[PDB]
Amino acid sequence: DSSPGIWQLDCTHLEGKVILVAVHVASGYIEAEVIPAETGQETAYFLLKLAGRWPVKTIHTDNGSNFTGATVRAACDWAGIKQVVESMNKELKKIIGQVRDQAEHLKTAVQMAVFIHNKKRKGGIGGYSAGERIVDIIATDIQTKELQKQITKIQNFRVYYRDSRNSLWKGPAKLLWKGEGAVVIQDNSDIKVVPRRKAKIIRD
Amino acid sequence: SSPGIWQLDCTHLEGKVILVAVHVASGYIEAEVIPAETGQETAYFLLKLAGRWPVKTIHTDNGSNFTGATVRAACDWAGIKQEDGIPQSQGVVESMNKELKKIIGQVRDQAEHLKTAVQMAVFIHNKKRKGGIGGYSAGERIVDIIATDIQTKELQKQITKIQNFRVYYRDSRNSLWKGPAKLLWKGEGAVVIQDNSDIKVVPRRKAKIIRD
Ligand SMILES: C[C@@H](CCC(=O)NCCC[N+](C)(C)CCCS(=O)(=O)[O-])[C@H]1CC[C@@H]2[C@H]3[C@H](O)C[C@@H]4C[C@H](O)CC[C@]4(C)[C@@H]3C[C@H](O)[C@@]21C
Repeated sequence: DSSPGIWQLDCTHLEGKVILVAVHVASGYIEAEVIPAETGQETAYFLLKLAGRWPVKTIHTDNGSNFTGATVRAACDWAGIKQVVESMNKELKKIIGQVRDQAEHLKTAVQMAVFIHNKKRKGGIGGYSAGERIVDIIATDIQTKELQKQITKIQNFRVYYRDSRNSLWKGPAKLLWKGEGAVVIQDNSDIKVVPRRKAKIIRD
Repeated sequence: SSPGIWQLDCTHLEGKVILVAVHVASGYIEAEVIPAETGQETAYFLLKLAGRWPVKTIHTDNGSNFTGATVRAACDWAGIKQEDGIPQSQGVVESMNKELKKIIGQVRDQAEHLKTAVQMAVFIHNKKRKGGIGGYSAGERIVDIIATDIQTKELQKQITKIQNFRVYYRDSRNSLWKGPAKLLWKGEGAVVIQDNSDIKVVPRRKAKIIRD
């Protein structure tokens, strides 16, 4: 659905062979390989590795049998992988050939071409390289989730509160912050600040 | 550079061998079932490791495999370095080999091959956290470690460079020489220095920057 870890897997052909291609959208970072059988199993293995290395929460597919098949679905279920790559594919070849005369198999040409596109910076004015943007982007996503869990954990404590010794206790609202003699709670759509005395907390 | 150190080791399980790359700093493993234990697969597995991640230094376990010639012939293509051999750093990668094994054995009856179980272990170890709400995982620690660097080095390099220049000053309206402060900025009319917990802006006539 919608999760930062979005990738676009696709099959490209060359050398009477097929290269499974993975591309991290937000990043621009790639990671390809030459898969023997373009079956729904070779693609799936390709995910098991990737998913164990980078955080892959969701992927896209170009209908291909080796994609929509339930052969993949198995892994995607195991790893929790809910289920412009075009522009990159060409770029992949743009480099695979130039190096062709420096390696053995095509596979090596394929990887060397990757290594060249990832480290490949964006000029020189503060521009990073896909290998860097991906790491940055994910590093911040980890930090964002961190604060999220941090907030939901604190929400776990519920509060009842009131006003005068003549008012009524309301709630259970969710605790937001606690300090300086007061409690800050979110009653629903309101962020309220109540005196510690006019409040009662309980672990849910 | 701890953010570029990788230890590579080959282990054998119920049949053949497998390559196991470990990012020392985070614990981030990355094993692959290589057919033979030759420096032909090694140089390759290392070629892919370096394209996806930033590899600077390698720490092999001196087995013919990683000592090959067409192995070190690849590192130069990239930018890998290598260092001397050997209870604190040792098991960092071996206490991983059996850690990978202990895991492979729990998903073996679930995988239809060895690789599938090995990866499943790579995946499991890397996503495995260190608690409930707090402790990080190896897959995370590695992005954090690699990311803080990308956005810290070419800015920490400057500070260090300029602070390697010591300075002596005497605060205006007084003639006792304080120093050595560390230099932060040099202008034609004044200097900015960090003494200890102070950042002082000193005129040029009251400072003496030291050559090296
Ligand atoms: C996610 C939280 C962090 C809250 C936190 O962690 N607070 C202490 C909880 C301690 N405990 C749960 C352990 C108590 C359990 C007691 S029990 O008896 O229930 O066991 C953040 C994000 C939104 C909040 C800030 C507001 O937007 C802005 C506001 C401006 C002020 O000028 C000072 C900061 C203040 C009050 C905010 C406080 C705090 O930064 C909040 C709730």
